[PDB]
Amino acid sequence: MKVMILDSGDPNGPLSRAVRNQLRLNGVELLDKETTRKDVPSLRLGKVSIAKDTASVFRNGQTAEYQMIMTVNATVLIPGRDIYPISAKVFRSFFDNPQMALAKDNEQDMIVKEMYDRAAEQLIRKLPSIRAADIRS
Repeated sequence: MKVMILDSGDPNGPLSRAVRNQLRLNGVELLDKETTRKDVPSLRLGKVSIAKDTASVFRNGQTAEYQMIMTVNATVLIPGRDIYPISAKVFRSFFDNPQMALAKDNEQDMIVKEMYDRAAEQLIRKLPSIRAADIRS
């Protein structure tokens, strides 16, 4: 069985929740707290940034779609090896006015949520096993 430590500043934060969930889905066990930390790798969640901008506009110059970009920086600490930085970047667009959208879309609430899932998915995918040492970038 795989294990690791999650260092979350806010365990209630959407990113943490997202990563935790992701980890469980990929069968990585979280350890409660710190002991044998010289044994298990830990994932530490760093900077997250979310940007929003007009992705497209109508003939009238007004905004049609928005583009959101979510950036997540983390580090993996494998005992005995160096801090291993990783990151995820998620792009997402949506129509400001749903009536202008051909397809049904979720709330902007869920849209941001979904980005957290995708970012966490990404971060999980980049996690080395016990068996490696990788170089940046």
